Amino acid sequence: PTPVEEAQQKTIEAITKAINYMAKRRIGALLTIERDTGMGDYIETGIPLNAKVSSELLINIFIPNTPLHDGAVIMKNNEIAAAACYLPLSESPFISKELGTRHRAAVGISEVTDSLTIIVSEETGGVSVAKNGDLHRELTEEALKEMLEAEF
Amino acid sequence: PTPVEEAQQKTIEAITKAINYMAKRRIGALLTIERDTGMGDYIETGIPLNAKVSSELLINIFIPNTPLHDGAVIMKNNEIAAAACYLPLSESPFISKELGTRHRAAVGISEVTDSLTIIVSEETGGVSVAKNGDLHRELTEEALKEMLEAEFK
Ligand SMILES: CC[C@H](N)c1ccccc1O
Ligand SMILES: [Mg+2]
Repeated sequence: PTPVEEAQQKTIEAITKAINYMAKRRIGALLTIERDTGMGDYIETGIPLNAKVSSELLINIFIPNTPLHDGAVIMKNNEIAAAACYLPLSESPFISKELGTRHRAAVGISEVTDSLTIIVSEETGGVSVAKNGDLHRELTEEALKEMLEAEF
Repeated sequence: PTPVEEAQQKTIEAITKAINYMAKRRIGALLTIERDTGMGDYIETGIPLNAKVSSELLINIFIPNTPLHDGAVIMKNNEIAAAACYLPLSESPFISKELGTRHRAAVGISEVTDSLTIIVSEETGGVSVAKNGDLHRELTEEALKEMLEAEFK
């Protein structure tokens, strides 16, 4: 494939490996992938990383009770742009009432951008995605990978 | 001050803040700063980051029982080049006998490069620096700062 396509595939492999690891351990996570709507305003609220993606770095960021774990990681293409970022909280009535701030933040950013946000619940380990104002819950590993591949 | 000087001071402050946090909690850490001797061969053994330095990222890297905490962070050109890197273990018979692998790795890289390596002991939280084959132990915060400033001058 082209180098761009191979890089995308490595980035998807890194994300899915990290999400699977965190889901199994009930490590809460909030990971927004910038698409065509620029997210600079939100990136600038966090700690700048501009780091190459790896499953290892993604996992290390979200370990509970650490400086970087609260708030969103925002990725730009094949880089982790920043961690511990603010995202706006959705007021949508279609967010399950038991869900906390990570899911509301994910839906919130999905209402004002075309980004794709992945959430791992610290309560259940369930994996969800927010896109275009909708939250899709309880994703299998296969469904998440397919969503990421389709998102390119 | 110049942009480069302000950048160097910001990086020193980020390092010292992270080392203080880890020393207080007795979190083992191993952080090598590349100088004139290139360390690409050791950087290539770790996980690539090429990340901006922050105290927060340094702390998150070394949290125990995590993917990135085992091995050395190597800094180059004011960035974190890679984490979980291999460094060669010193065979020097003159390292304190109570010290283990992190300290021997720091002394080892210091024997074959002009780099400066910071170690935090997981046993005591003591802070030490390896340079030129020697280990400087039980450093105060002021002593570590002076070494970092002397190195970057
Ligand atoms: C308890 C931390 C300790 N005072 C320390 C912290 C950072 C650097 C050196 C050093 O001796
Ligand atoms: Mg369902």
